[PDB]
Amino acid sequence: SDKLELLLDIPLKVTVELGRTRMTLKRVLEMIHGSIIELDKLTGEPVDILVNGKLIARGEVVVIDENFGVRITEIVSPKERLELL
Repeated sequence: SDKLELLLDIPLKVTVELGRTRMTLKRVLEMIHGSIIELDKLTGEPVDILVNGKLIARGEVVVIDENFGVRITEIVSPKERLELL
């Protein structure tokens, strides 16, 4: 297709994230330079790789020289990949 081109083809937005947490809005307002917030992911376990807010993989952090990288260690198959968009 001439329009499916446009798509199988757009920059998607991949986010790799450390942890999450909830937080009373009060608490969020009190935070200063230097507060230590504690996430809920354990040191040992792999980090989340979500595309368009929807989680599709998990991996370990690497460093490609200058930048953080990620080596994928578990992925969902190319179906729910699509199904999660």
